[PDB]
Amino acid sequence: RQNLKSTDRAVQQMLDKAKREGIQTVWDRYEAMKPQCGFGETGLCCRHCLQGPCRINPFGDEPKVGICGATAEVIVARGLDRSIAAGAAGHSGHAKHLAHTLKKAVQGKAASYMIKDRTKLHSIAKRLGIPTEGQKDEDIALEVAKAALADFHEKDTPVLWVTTVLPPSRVKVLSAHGLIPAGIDHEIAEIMHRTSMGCDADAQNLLLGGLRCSLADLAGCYMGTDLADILFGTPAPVVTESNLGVLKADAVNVAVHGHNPVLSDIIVSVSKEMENEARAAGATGINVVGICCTGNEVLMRHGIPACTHSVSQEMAMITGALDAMILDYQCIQPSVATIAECTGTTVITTMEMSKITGATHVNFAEEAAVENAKQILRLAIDTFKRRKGKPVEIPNIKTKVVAGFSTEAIINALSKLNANDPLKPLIDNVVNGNIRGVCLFAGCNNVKVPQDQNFTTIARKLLKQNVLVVATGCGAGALMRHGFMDPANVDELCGDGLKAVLTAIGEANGLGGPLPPVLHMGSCVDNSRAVALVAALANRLGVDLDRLPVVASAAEAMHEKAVAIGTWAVTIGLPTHIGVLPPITGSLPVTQILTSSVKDITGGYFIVELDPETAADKLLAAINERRAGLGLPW
Amino acid sequence: RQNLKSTDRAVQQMLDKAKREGIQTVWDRYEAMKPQCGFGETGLCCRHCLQGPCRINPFGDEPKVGICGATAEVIVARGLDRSIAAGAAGHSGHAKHLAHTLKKAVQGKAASYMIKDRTKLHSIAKRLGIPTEGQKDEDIALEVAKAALADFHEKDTPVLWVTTVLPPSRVKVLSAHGLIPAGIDHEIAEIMHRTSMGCDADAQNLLLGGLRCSLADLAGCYMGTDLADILFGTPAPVVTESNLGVLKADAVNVAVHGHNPVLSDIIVSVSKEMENEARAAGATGINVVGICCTGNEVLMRHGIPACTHSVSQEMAMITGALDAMILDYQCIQPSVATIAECTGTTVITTMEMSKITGATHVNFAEEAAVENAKQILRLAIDTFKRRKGKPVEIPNIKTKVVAGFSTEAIINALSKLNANDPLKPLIDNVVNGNIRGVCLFAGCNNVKVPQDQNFTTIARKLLKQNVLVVATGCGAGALMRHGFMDPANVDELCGDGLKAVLTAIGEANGLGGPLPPVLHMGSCVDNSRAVALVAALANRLGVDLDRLPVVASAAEAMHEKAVAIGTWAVTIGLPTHIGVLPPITGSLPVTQILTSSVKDITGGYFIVELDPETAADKLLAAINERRAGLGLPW
Ligand code: SF4
Ligand code: SF4
Ligand code: F3S
Ligand code: F3S
Ligand code: FES
Ligand code: FES
Ligand SMILES: [Fe+3]
Ligand SMILES: [Fe+3]
Ligand code: NI
Ligand code: NI
Repeated sequence: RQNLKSTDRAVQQMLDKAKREGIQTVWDRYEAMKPQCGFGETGLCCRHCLQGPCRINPFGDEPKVGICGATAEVIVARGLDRSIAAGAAGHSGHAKHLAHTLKKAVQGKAASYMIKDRTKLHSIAKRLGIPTEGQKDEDIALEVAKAALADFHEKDTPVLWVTTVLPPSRVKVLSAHGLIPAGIDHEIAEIMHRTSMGCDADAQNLLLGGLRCSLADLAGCYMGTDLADILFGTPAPVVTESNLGVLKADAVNVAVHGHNPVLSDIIVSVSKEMENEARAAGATGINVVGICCTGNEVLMRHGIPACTHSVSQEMAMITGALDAMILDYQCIQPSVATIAECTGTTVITTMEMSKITGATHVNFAEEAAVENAKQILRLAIDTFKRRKGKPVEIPNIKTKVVAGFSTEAIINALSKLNANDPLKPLIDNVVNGNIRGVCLFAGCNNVKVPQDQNFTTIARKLLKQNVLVVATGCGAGALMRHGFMDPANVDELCGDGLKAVLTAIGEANGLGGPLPPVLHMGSCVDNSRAVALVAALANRLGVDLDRLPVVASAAEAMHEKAVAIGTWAVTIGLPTHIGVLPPITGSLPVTQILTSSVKDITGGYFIVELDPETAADKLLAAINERRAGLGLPW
Repeated sequence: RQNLKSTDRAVQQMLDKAKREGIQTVWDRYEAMKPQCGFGETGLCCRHCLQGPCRINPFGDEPKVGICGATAEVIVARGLDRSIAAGAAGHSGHAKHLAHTLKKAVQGKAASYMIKDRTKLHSIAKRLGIPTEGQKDEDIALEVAKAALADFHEKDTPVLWVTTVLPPSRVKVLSAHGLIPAGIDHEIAEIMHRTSMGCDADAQNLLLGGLRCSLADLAGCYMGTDLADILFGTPAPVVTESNLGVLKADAVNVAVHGHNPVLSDIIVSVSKEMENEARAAGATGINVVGICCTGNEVLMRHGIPACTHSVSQEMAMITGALDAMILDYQCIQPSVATIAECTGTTVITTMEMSKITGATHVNFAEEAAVENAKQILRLAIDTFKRRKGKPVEIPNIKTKVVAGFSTEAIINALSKLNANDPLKPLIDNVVNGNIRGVCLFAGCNNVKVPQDQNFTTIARKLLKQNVLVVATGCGAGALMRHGFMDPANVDELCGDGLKAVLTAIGEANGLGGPLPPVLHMGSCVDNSRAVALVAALANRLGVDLDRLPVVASAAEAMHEKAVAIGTWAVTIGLPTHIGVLPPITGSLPVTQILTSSVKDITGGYFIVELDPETAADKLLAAINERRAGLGLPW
């Protein structure tokens, strides 16, 4: 019954192949884990010192308290805070990598990289207060890179990738509650300190710390998007395809997987240089395809087709046609290294801090990026030769995907309706009800949830109710693989008001047709683009973000990064749905803070709801409450 | 049977009182936790994403692997690395607090603080390369504080509080393995990143990262000692007392508990100013007593008597005579806040990131330290008045404690035997066998181990075999409470060779008697002082630390900080005993790295041994192996 595992037909087909070949998958490893520990599920477990492990029974008799005296409240809040810090750290590593790449590029130390988007460079400099008039671009960029690195530590200003990206009224609310981060890595360390044994032991205090660390995560996301746009170009609308059918038996199929475009962008360019070398090996060329966020990055900037996402990543290998999987860090199931020996795929790690036993490691240095890419791609070509004559099973399943909707691109599209007030047509249509509100789908797939089922079920209900839907990360991946990024599906999916707006925008952009049903805003760091759009709307309207009819949904969340993103969505003022249970239910006081009393602090709040049709109703209620608060019909 | 819980008679007496009063203790909460989870005990549990909790059976059938494919090796190494990062973070917060205090002091923003040890200031400046000739002390100190803060982040130098405190040959070995930290908070964040889902998944790679983060912990320890010595004075030999009998029914009894002398040092000075105000309230005065590291800090610098330590901290309250417990952060059982309502004690938190529900919070700002201290101490005086006429039960049990053996003080003591080559008399007596080697006892008490039993059992065996024993933290606390810091016990405890050396040193220092059986080197950050001594010996001999007959023992370890300290002891080259099981036994490959193959990387290694007489034999074998490698009899 493969539809219980994934709603993606291509994934189902590969699940059948894996089963008859005896190749264990993530779903099999989940089945082998059941029943999962109920202490961990509820958050009522602590291993923060060597007197543990400690646990607390959700109900009944002892144990009721940790050995040191830590209550359920404390234990739950500490575990949650550590997850937020871990998510922030992954974003810290990604953004910091980009900042070092930009610095090296403009210092002449990494000639494969350059300032591709000078307009974005200057507009970031202006946002930060860095002077541009009379300055060389390379010096402006050096100052931007230095400012990015400075936000990792304490200094005489707070984290500018928070305070310069949200409207002053939001910054004021956050400052009044002590929530503005002092430095990105500073906050990560402070979380790890305060949550260590015998430190912070007040749930509200712990959770305020977590909100602040989530803003350090936001800063890392925003910095990552900013720097990748400078280096690799700001996305604009592009047309491509998704799902396993984008693999080609007669090509060298190379997946880029992980997160940082410092790696994947060069793989894309260098692969085009090597087309004749691939052809000498009997291939048609090198077919680069994307998995997870780094796939999203190259999809957004270059139209590289997306192979698959998140929980189903192993299935690309099961086709037998995946010659190489080129990795950097984050969200890579380490099972890929063992599956590769069964499928023939060459799995290649590239980052010193992210190795997998059994995978080939090829260090990738920005200073030698082109040469390191050629070494990697020659391993892929060799692998293609080894499967000469071997049958492959690529499901002939793909969707059309229109993407590339950076905030700059959205504003440009709207400007065709109103050149000097581009946000006004969007606002006008919220007011007249053609657009009920906005929902951002974000985050991962999670083996506990049939793959994509929550994203598609919720998105369908919202689209029929005229909600403008935007998406990032593997939420965008779920939606694209089910046709939600194909404008041919607007009539089927969209309410009449939303269809009218998507059509009016599309026709004014010369498309002869509408924008797609869902706007793909990019990778998970590119949730920052949604922040830029929402902050721009708030500024245009003269209200704070917690008055806008905008919600978020991490409908199938998995990674610590998704916990961090959901927490900063709450902190900036949004009603934020999570469609899997975070480890909080073991403390009613913590649950009540996160789902209710945080409204009084930031105006946002979590909506924890595992049933997707119920979650859609709750999301619509949250949007409609925001509409009523603005005096609008709903 | 209270001797099964603690070997300290005073603690036993208070356990009996707590039992008849119905006051739950840490031992009761431990009993209620049994049997503890065997997945957590072995390290075979992961909660690093929302697909978890995952576990692996140590033996038998499925589950054998985490849902994402993470092996036992990976899961164990990731959990260990996060513990190291958490320990480093606690040390980051402590050192950073001191650096900000020093900066404020010399900028005129915190007049309660000053440069007390100008010699230490100048010798730190010289060690770091900061010019002193022709400079004002306040400017030198500003540069030292700036250098301390700079070591938290990446810059054009590595962490100087690693590279300037170990000999070049050690730094070279560590650099060859990529182990020198780039920045303290940078490494903490990198650990949290690499251990997040879908990142590093190679045990050896993960553990190398952990070794590097442990050096970030060492830098925080060393920075903490350096800055506290500048601000509050370098310790020199002092005589005081320990155990609950240091409480006085007729005084206002105030415990300082937690970690940072920025708080406790001012409590000590201000309490003396308030003696007439305490007397107006009917007390004899304010009797400041120490718990845990901040108690050690004021013991070492001012001879403030130590009340108790670590696992037995609640027992101070059970006397009924503890009027106030003044907290900052780390190692404070949060049970103290509920026990206070039973005992009448006023528990006061002071740090924004370390609150306890039910405790009174009085913010403590360096800028207002004296005034904030008076507010705190007036709460203590009010509490004393409330117990007028109430019987108290203070066990009449105390030991004499000689302490204050900073490395500077040890060198000075030795200089009375050899003025211009002070380390030579120590080396001479190692060579002639009067001193077999050196053992550092460090770390906590742990409820799993009858309190102090491992420290005292191991120390007795080593002292009889002529080992020079030094101690810090609650290891020093255990030893002092059992008489190991009283020179009157030298004849009973020490082998003839060690007694001869302690006597020769003591007589040359005018004592008419020996140094104490164990030298108290201070708080847990002051494990850095032992590093300074051992590095000085290595430099004097022209060999690396992994050739010296020096070992460490975290005999009853508890906190993540103790895991970090033990890991850096290994990383700098020492055989390092741990007397409780860290969560590693679920992976034989990880255990083998930590106990054996790390020898080939750093020359140090863990000795995991829960039986203390066996651990003593293993420690002596390690010392004697080092002696043999130097060509010495043993
Ligand atoms: S910190 Fe407290 S609750 Fe956590 S493992 Fe240690 S004793 Fe148990
Ligand atoms: S990171 Fe892997 S092993 Fe850990 S909880 Fe998630 S799926 Fe399980
Ligand atoms: S890249 Fe990773 S953070 Fe979630 S959105 Fe996709 S599994
Ligand atoms: S102060 Fe804490 S780190 Fe251990 S040595 Fe004492 S319980
Ligand atoms: S008792 Fe299962 S997660 Fe700890
Ligand atoms: S299963 Fe008990 S510590 Fe997780
Ligand atoms: Fe991602
Ligand atoms: Fe301590
Ligand atoms: Ni994501
Ligand atoms: Ni300690």
